[PDB]
Parts: sequence; C-alpha cells; structure tokens
Amino acid sequence: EDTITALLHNNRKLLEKHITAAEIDTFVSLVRKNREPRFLDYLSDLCVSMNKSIPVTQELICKAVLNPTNADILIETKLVLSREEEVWLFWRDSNKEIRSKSVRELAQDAKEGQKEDRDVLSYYRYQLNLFARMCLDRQYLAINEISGQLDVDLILRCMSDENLPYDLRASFCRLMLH
Repeated sequence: EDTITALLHNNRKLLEKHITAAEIDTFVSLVRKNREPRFLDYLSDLCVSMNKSIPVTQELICKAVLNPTNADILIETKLVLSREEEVWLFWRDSNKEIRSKSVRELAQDAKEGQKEDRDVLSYYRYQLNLFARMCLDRQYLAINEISGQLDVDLILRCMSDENLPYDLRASFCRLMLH
C-alpha cells in the first residue's frame, strides 16, 4: 500500500499516460467488492488530488463508478418523508437487499457498541469525500448526476444540526463546496 501510495504522488504524465481504464476498473470493481474503505480513499486519491483538478482521469473514473451497471457500491439517500426527522440512507452489507431501518440511530451508534453499525457511517464519510473529490472544478457530465441527488434542501436538512457527526459533518460541507 505504501509503495503504491508513493508512486501515486502528483506526477502528471504518469496519471495521463501509464494509467488506463482497465486497471482502475479492476480497482473500482474487484478490490472494492468486499470491505475496507481505505481502498476507496486510495481510489479518490488517484482521482484528482495532485494539487487541483487533473481533468483527464476524473472523467474516466466517474464513468467507472457512477454508471448504474456499477451500482450497489455507493450509498444513496431518498427522503421517504416517513415519521420533522425524515431522512434515510440505504446500504447493503455483502449479502442481501436494502435494509437500513434508521439513520438517527447511527448517532446513537456513534459512541460505542457495534462494529457493523460503526463501519457504515465511516464508509459513508469516505464515499462523500470521493464525491467531493470527484470533479470539483469543471467535469460536467458527472456533476449532472450528483445534481439531482443532494440537490438543494436535502444537503441543508442533513447539515442543520445533529447529535454526533464530526467528520461526516465536514463531508457534507465539502460536497457543498464543489
């Protein structure tokens, strides 16, 4: 991990020459199917962050992730207006269908008690960070897909006040800022 981190420094011509869609697609699919959102962090590091907005690779990675054929990796929100205090984010865990059952209980799970209920918000924070670091300046064909989601009121209602998010709380602002 450390050697491939040091190879993946600023390095413009390496990003636009020796990196193709196939190897990152295997990195997007095969490594990412199981667990461990540190690989999601390294995928986000490969995407843009040299200093500001490598444009050639950010429009290759987005079509590797944001297509509906590559769904069930990211976590989406719906605002099903159930029963003030209506918001839900939906995640699957390696075997079966949507089940979420809450998001306010994750604030109760933010202190201690579970591991499968504590990995979910960390994975959500990291994929929020990847969405913020996806285009962030000029790439338009994949900023339109993330325009409908978290559009106007959903990003503000999740970032009004809550018991105990700190890093995800900053992740909402970071996705706001771009």
